[PDB]
Amino acid sequence: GIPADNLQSRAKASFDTRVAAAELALNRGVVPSFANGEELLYRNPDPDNTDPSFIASFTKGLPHDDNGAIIDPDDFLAFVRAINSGDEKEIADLTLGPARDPETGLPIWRSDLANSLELEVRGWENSSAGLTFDLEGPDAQSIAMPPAPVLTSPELVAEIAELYLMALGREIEFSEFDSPKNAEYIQFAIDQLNGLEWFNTPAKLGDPPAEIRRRRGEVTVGNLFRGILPGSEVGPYLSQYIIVGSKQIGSATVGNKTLVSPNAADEFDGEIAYGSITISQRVRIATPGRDFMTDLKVFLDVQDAADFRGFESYEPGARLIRTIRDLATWVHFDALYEAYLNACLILLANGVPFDPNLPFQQEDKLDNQDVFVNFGSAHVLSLVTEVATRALKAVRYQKFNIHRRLRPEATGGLISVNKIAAQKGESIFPEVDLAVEELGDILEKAEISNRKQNIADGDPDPDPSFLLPMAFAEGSPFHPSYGSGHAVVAGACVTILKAFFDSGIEIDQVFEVDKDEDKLVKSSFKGTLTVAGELNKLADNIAIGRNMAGVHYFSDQFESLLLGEQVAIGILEEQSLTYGENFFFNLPKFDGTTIQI
Amino acid sequence: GIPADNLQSRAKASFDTRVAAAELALNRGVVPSFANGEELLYRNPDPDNTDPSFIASFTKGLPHDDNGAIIDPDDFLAFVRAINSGDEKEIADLTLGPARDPETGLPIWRSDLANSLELEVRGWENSSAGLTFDLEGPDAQSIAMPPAPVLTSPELVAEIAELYLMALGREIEFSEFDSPKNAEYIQFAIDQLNGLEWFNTPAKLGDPPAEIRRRRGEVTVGNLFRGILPGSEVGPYLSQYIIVGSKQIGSATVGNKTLVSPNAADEFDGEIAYGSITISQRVRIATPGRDFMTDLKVFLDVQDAADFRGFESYEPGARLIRTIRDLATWVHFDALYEAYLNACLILLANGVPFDPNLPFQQEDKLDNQDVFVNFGSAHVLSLVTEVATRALKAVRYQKFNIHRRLRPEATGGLISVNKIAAQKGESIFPEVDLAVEELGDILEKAEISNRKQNIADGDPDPDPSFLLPMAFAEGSPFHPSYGSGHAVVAGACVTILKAFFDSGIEIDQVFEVDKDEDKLVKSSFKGTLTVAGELNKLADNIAIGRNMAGVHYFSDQFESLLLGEQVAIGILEEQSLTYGENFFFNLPKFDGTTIQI
Amino acid sequence: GIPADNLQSRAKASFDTRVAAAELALNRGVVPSFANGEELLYRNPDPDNTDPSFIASFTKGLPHDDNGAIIDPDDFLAFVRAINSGDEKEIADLTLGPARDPETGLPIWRSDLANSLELEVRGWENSSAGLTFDLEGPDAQSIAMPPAPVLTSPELVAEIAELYLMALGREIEFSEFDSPKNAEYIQFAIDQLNGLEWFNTPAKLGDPPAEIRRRRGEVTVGNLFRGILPGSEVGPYLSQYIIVGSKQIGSATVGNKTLVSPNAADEFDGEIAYGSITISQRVRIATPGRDFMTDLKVFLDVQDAADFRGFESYEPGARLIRTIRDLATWVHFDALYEAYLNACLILLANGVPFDPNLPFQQEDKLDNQDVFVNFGSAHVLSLVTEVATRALKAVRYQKFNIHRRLRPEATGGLISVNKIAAQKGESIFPEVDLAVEELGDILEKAEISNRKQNIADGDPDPDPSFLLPMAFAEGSPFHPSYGSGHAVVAGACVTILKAFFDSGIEIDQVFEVDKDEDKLVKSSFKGTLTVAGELNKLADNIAIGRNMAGVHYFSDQFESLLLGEQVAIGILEEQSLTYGENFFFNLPKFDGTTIQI
Amino acid sequence: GIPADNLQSRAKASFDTRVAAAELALNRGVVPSFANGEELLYRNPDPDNTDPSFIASFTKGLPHDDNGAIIDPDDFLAFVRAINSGDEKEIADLTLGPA
Amino acid sequence: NTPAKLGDPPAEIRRRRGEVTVGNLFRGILPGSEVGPYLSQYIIVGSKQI
Ligand code: VO4
Ligand code: VO4
Ligand code: VO4
Ligand SMILES: [Br-]
Ligand SMILES: [Br-]
Ligand SMILES: [Br-]
Ligand SMILES: [Br-]
Ligand SMILES: [Br-]
Ligand SMILES: [Br-]
Ligand SMILES: [Br-]
Ligand SMILES: [Br-]
Ligand SMILES: [Br-]
Ligand SMILES: [Br-]
Ligand SMILES: [Ca+2]
Ligand SMILES: [Ca+2]
Ligand SMILES: [Ca+2]
Ligand code: NA
Ligand code: NA
Ligand code: NA
Ligand code: NA
Ligand code: NA
Ligand code: NA
Ligand code: NA
Ligand code: NA
Ligand code: NA
Ligand code: NA
Ligand code: NA
Ligand code: NA
Ligand code: NA
Repeated sequence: GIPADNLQSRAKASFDTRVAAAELALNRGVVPSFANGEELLYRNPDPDNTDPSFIASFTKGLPHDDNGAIIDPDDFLAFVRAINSGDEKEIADLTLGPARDPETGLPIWRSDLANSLELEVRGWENSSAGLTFDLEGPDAQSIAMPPAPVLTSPELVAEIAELYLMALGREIEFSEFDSPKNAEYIQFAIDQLNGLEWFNTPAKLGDPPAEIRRRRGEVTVGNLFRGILPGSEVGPYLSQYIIVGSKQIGSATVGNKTLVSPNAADEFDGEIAYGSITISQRVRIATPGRDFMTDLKVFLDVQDAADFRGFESYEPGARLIRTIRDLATWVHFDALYEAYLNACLILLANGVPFDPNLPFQQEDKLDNQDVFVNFGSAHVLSLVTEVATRALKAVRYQKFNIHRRLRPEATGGLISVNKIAAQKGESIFPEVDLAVEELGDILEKAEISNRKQNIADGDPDPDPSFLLPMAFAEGSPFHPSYGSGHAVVAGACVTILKAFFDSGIEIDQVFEVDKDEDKLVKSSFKGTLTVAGELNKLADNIAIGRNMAGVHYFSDQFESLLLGEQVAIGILEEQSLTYGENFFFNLPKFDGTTIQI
Repeated sequence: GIPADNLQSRAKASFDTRVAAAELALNRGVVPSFANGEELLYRNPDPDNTDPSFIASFTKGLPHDDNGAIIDPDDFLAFVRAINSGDEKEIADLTLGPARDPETGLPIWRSDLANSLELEVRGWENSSAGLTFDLEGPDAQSIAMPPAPVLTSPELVAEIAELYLMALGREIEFSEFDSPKNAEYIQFAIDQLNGLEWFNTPAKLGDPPAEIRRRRGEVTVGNLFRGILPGSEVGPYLSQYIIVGSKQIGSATVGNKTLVSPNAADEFDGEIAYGSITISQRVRIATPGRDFMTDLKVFLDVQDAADFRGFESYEPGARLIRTIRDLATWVHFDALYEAYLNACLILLANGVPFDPNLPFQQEDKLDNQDVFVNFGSAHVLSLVTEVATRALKAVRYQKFNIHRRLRPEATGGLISVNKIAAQKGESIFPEVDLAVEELGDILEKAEISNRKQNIADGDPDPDPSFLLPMAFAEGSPFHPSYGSGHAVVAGACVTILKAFFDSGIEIDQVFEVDKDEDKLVKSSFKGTLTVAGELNKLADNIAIGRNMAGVHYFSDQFESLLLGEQVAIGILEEQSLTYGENFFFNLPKFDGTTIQI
Repeated sequence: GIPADNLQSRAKASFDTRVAAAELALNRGVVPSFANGEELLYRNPDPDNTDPSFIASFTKGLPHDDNGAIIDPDDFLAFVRAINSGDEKEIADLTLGPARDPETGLPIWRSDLANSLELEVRGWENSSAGLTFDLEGPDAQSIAMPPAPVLTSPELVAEIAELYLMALGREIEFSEFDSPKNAEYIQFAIDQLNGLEWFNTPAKLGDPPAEIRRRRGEVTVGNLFRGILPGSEVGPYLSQYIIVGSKQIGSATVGNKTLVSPNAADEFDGEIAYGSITISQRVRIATPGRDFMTDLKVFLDVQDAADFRGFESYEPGARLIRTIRDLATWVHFDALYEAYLNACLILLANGVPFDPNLPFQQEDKLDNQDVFVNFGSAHVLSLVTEVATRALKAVRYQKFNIHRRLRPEATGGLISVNKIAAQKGESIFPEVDLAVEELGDILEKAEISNRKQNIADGDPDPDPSFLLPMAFAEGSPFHPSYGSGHAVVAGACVTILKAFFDSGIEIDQVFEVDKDEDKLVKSSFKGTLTVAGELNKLADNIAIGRNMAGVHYFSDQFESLLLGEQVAIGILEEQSLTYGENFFFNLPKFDGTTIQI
Repeated sequence: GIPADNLQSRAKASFDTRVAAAELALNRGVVPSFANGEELLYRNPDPDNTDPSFIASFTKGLPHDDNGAIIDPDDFLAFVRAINSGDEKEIADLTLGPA
Repeated sequence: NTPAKLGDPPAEIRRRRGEVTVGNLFRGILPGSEVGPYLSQYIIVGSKQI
């Protein structure tokens, strides 16, 4: 008899498809996640106390002493227990915030500002979302981020130096990075970083492969404050997709005729055609020169859960992203998939082709088939957005269940307290001795910046402060540093977009924000940019925007991007079981190689 | 790796296909069947006897008293037990027939006629066929008919009135329903039925949905004695397929040439070309005006299993169906699939196209493929016949295991005994008081009809009798009333034919039986009939033929048609797993909607 | 504890029953089918062409050269590919018919007749039905027919000789086989066949068992043109069931009284009581002496798909089968199950008992149970018809997927072309040299017959032609020779009927068609015929009728009968799982042994 | 012993969760979809043509006559076949647009 | 201008509309569509700003 397959009911076929996808996911296997060892390494400095200090762990929300170290190790250990169980009652039992006034029930803050505002506490944002399963893609716990840099490492010294330089450079305009008027500061930044071992010495044989992949070399104006995804290094700092508008309704080719939108100019003034309405690329303008958490009392209140959310001031209006601070503002409030949805909408409006390896992408006279639900606009619009929550579950596992890395503000706190004590001949947080020594010149500038801010804030004679100035009043979100929500979602979303579109398409016109006016101008860039390159750049823009705000380190971002790529790939692989057509997505990965899914 | 399926051996693929079909059938779920409550409602009228009477249940074959009520309730309860077990020995233990003569062993009958014939008993026909499984289609027990009308209901009153009117109208010619010569009787029938609540009052919100679907309105000459399937109501009473012949061998189109059969006229004289031989549409002629079971003793003997089968007389010859009695004769002896096989053969000979959604139905120059074994004549010829036994198992379950509804003759027996007693001021079977009151005028006519028959049968001065005259000497088959074998098979078979053919095809010429001669004449009908419509009409013709014989009620037939439709649909659904081709059947269902299988 | 079984839900019991039946079918195992090796044996005779010629394979529809060999081997190889895949688009891509006129799109035929008719092509009838699964019975591919006779074999020589003799004997009346007026021709036929090795020499030890079973011996008037099923050899040529009518409505035994139908005579004039209507055994009369495809151009057009269906002429009226040609006509247009349904109806009307090993077959006073749905008339009427499609799937596999044997007309084509060429000293189709030499006398007669037909057809000076005259204008159906649709269905259907009835019942009166008038007469046969014997004879009648038309060989028929028997047996075996009763069918098989199922 | 549940690996728990969701969806059962009957109801108005007209069916893209009725019913029937198979080559074989 | 009747398809009964008014002209029948202005707030209003 002739070998054959058999049919079954549709319902059973659907069930079997779902089981086959689950089986595929299971058959990938799992890898462990390894932390860097700091959590139980660092011990209480008191000679009659053997307890861990937890100074390099995220402890935002647990009560801290005047040095910024948690008061009671049990507070953190219970937090860890609650992280791994996810039980809501157990979460509700944790210690959050400082001691409360028995008469009013309100937290008693250190700072006059916090007490005058009568601030309440804010809580951890989904501390157990790393336990949540998902109907599609790799399970949150099945993949790993590598150990975070330790406080004593050249990598961390380089990272924190860079964050201070970004903070002090917040009023610099992207289009003026190489302007003579900025040369003193820009060259200072370049020279400072080039003076650090991470940047001026290569990795050595036997170093962790993850370190080798992410380690940076000579700093230049051309790479200053940039990411390392392929494409980020070519042409202007900001991705085309975060400044340009799109082709507008009324511009179209109809047979042999070209119609021109009466609104065509809007493309070149940052208006994205969003269906039949518009998205403006112009960002709200946070008060220039105003930073936060530059006073130790306010800083400690924030570390103790003081809810400063909503405290920023703004100038009227909006403008195409101009300064480093503007990029920080952008990423303060974006929906996490916002940049990539917006890029997708520009690509669609501009008529950038889908992946030619999808079905039905030929002229309809040849294939008798146009695309929409599958392999078309509606498909990619759902797919780019749906991956975000799956990527976030995975990064939550890394953030809370694995690494619990302290946020940059916390590192800056240790540095400040250390430096102040050393000036009096005392050693506090020797763990950051190297950063304090290496960042001397930068910290001198930060001190001056902080005094100015402290005086502006109404303290006529402020204590010296070397804190990392925050772009946001509340500093970081209420979750650990490593990895990043923004960067994991960036990784997943741009992965989908490169997969779905013909990512090799070359962009015709390249723009930048004008040096003098709030408008786009032709870039002086002479090469060719591609969709793939500018999507990678967009991911790096959003990710580094968090660093420029003071809330993530370089390694948080890069490693998160890689994690999000894995999530999106796995979703595509499992979904491929569901289609009858013969096709694949061509995906250029972050590592420079291509996978067909 | 690229997702894939794998091959297996032919044998395993066949096995898996069969399992998948069984799985599909299992996954349909099952529904319960609900009886109307009469079985244990009606009690023995004797004040010292609390037993059920079972007067509204089928008890044909169990010994009855002089009123037609069973003598011993244990007889019926044992019958029920035997129905549910199917054990042959247990069946053989039941009580069947009246007491026997110890000298001859023969049953002792009430009637001189039965004793003179020395009749023996007949037994129940497959009382446990409702337990039989099947290799294809829905299991007999998986589907349901709704509760039957109760004796006290307006519906039952209407039903039994209609049956008496059919009995008294047996010598009326279909083609003369609206002839002035028949106006007195026809108007009597119309007026009587229009005087009944079922017909003259609509269903009300909250009535059972099944009642709402089958309830009839104003009776007219145009709908008198018709069914309600879509198509039955348009044009002449009898389906084309039970009177017309077909195209004959020798009539064909060969390229550009038309050849004409030397036997072409046979088409218009009721000859179906049956391969290279013929089927004659002409029915045998039962003696006009001769009815049966109009004497209470003969009636009770039949109730007590007296085997009167074969006792009818006939005139010589045969004729195209002319009278109501002729349709009764037709359905006395037909193979249950006979009408539909015959219709199928007419459709095939006349070249009516198969469903255009089947494969290979195009001219062969386009598809290189003609049809026969699959999607062609041999296919439909097996499929239309094979569904009959599967449908019959299902209706057996309803008949014997669920509802056990008394046959119309039994209802007429209660009515007659009641009315005779009431004339003497006594109350017997008050359960049918409403029917007796409502049917007064009809019963007056039946009394006169019965006296004439009783005299003809050799009783010079017969007792008054109000029994429902039977077309058949033995009355009903030896099984309960609800549902009907004929009607369930009708439902299943016409379902197959509408599915398999292009049922939307419009019929070119419409015929009727001539008013004066045994011949076809062109119908005066002005509209358009369709294949689907005339197949539905055929099903209603066969089903109502049983009612005209006196053996089923309207509700038995309609509900059975629906049950048979479900059986045929399920068979098609399970069979669809077996083909490699890309196709479906388009099936217009009885409810006016279409399913693609 | 006492060992026990348990109940489950009805629905699960139904499912398990179906799975158990599938398991039973799977556990039978499978056997391979072996072809005779001709397909790649015979090669193109051109010395510069090594390709197979495919001359012994069915290639009807593929374009042929002037000798009747296909023009392009790729045409046949693609046909084979399409056979095994069943893909409708692939089927639509095949080459069918000769080159077409670019102006009209019509095929360009060789013959004036075909061009004058403007014939189109006809396509293959379900070339992939051998891939179709079934819900019941053995899978189409699980069983086998043995290799067909090869062109060079004594068996094939005997087979083709017999077919020519039947063609030349088409006007001989069955009742006059032994009449002195027919003696010259009849003795010629007997002597010719007795001169052939197949008939005059026994099989030898080591010959294939299938050959030994089907090999025939001495030809006599008593076995001339008969089949070899047990029963075919006893009494008159034609089965009682293809000439007699049945008992008629109105003839019945009612208690101690015998009633006689006023239509009783119809039984003895070929009227089958078909419910309350009738089937006439009288067949349409194809023009005596008119054969087809006797001209090489017309023959080649038919081989190239010219659709001559419907081209025959007939005399007015109908008659009980009289001549060999009448049996050919019978089987031209019968529904494949028609003969056996008709026999079943005769058996039922005549009151022939069902198998006594079925339940409930006793008088009802003993068993309290009559039969209808199961073990009765409705049961057998569905079962005999349902087996036909299952048997046809199996024979399609053998026809198309396995053996692809050329039809007899094609063999006659090779013989004619060979003989014509040899007369000019050339060798064409040496493969049929033996047939040409052995059939010399027969071919001389065929030549004369063909010239007469060619002149009648309007060719005043026809080329010599030794083609096998066809009874049908289109010759064979559009599918290979081995096996036969008619014969496989015959095998399956008579198997069911012998199983279901008491096949040992002896028939009381034996009839034949009168020598002078169109009526039945008492046979002079002195022995006893049985139901089983006359059912076997009926199967052989239908099968050999195809051979008498010129469309099958002896071995096609016999082997098909055996295949159909296997299908029906397997259906009965699987269905036996579905009943609760204690019974079996007693089945006398074709090999003379009995199986109880 | 006290009745208990057991743990398994995270990976197996994820797999089992996904299967349980598929099982839930399967256990909902399915229902058929019924069309209104127009597709084969309406016939070609020409007295020598018994074909369906398909006038109440979506036929946008198939060639239409001057009245807006499709020219060739086979165009629509092939479209239906392609709809139910999804085969790209089969789709590419359909008739789209006028001559 | 005529209501559905007993025995009509349930789907018809659910979606069948009655008397047309300026207040329901060209509106849908989802609960809430019938109250207040034609257009949903969410297709004309802006939101609270940063
Ligand atoms: O949303 V973030 O993890 O980039 O703080
Ligand atoms: O064959 V019936 O159940 O219509 O009495
Ligand atoms: O229907 V046949 O295979 O006897 O040509
Ligand atoms: Br399903
Ligand atoms: Br987040
Ligand atoms: Br990968
Ligand atoms: Br196999
Ligand atoms: Br029945
Ligand atoms: Br349905
Ligand atoms: Br159940
Ligand atoms: Br066949
Ligand atoms: Br066997
Ligand atoms: Br695990
Ligand atoms: Ca396209
Ligand atoms: Ca065709
Ligand atoms: Ca019996
Ligand atoms: Na210590
Ligand atoms: Na301001
Ligand atoms: Na791509
Ligand atoms: Na500027
Ligand atoms: Na009582
Ligand atoms: Na056909
Ligand atoms: Na249909
Ligand atoms: Na008349
Ligand atoms: Na050669
Ligand atoms: Na003639
Ligand atoms: Na038998
Ligand atoms: Na004669
Ligand atoms: Na028409």
